[PDB]
Amino acid sequence: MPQDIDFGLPGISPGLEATRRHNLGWVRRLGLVGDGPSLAWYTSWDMPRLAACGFPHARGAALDLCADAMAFFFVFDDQFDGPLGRDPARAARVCRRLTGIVHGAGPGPGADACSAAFADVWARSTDGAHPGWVARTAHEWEYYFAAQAHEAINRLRGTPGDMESYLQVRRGIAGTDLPLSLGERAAGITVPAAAFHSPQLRIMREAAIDVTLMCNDVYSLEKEEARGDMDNLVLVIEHARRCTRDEAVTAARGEVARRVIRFEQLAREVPALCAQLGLSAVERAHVDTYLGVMEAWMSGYHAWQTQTRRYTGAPHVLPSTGPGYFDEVLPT
Ligand SMILES: CC[N+](CC)(CC)Cc1ccccc1
Ligand SMILES: [Mg+2]
Ligand SMILES: [Mg+2]
Ligand SMILES: [Mg+2]
Repeated sequence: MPQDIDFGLPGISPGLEATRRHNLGWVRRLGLVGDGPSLAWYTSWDMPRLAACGFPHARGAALDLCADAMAFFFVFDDQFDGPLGRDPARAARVCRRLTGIVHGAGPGPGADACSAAFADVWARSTDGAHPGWVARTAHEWEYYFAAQAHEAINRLRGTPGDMESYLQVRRGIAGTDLPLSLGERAAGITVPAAAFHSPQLRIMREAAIDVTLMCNDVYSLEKEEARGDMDNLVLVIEHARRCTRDEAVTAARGEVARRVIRFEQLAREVPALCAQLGLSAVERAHVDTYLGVMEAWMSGYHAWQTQTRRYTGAPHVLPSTGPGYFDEVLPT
């Protein structure tokens, strides 16, 4: 059981309570969350604590954006736990609508709640951001939206992919590097490109994102398996290795542990790398904060998922015999 699994990872943002108030008003104003069942269900996820634990460097309005972005991810995600997630062409068309917002085509007044919420998050994200950050993060959003239809293809196939194909789909649908781009933005830093593209930081970024989605795969397996989801590390290992469920969970834990070890080995090289690049003291401080942002995403996501009611509650309040939401908020 998830309660008997810990992964071996290493504060919390002071704005948690203020962000809880803002975010509750925001999801209602945008129409992303309604009244009654959806609202109590949304509240039980505790999106503010995810923001405050996953992005502890964020303060004030920056933490508000983190929580609102998380709200969009989770509400949008669940819209595919139903007929949409078994209809790849329809999923691709819906996600093309969202992608158009990324690249400039504003949704306009009266658009659906998911389009309006995304447009608000994206506008707030890019306001005052460095153009290199905007370009990279725009392509990250594109991958996230485009990957959803491939998860639907895999559901229809009914077998897990091999490891390489699992990673290609799962890294996309998990939000790719978007949590780290968000944490960088919310911390108010800009990583110098020379450091960002070092082999060390590129490997570390990929490792941190893998760690969180794999930790999620383990804890979210119960609600996903009954829905015919196929892009879950435990199912991929079990199918590839012809092993028991316990053997597959053990191997999944090992995939997380080796990535944490790699991350921490490379982190020790970062001061020396900054010196070899001749970065300024301010730049080195921003790189140090970027390291903390990655570390806190890994440790803080796990801290959140052990206390949330999303994964223990989903099989009971939204059983697999019906859709995985109370209200359709995404027109298809
Ligand atoms: C990033 C939020 N997400 C993915 C889009 C919403 C369902 C859950 C998640 C969190 C952390 C790792 C992997 C997935
Ligand atoms: Mg998903
Ligand atoms: Mg999901
Ligand atoms: Mg999951």
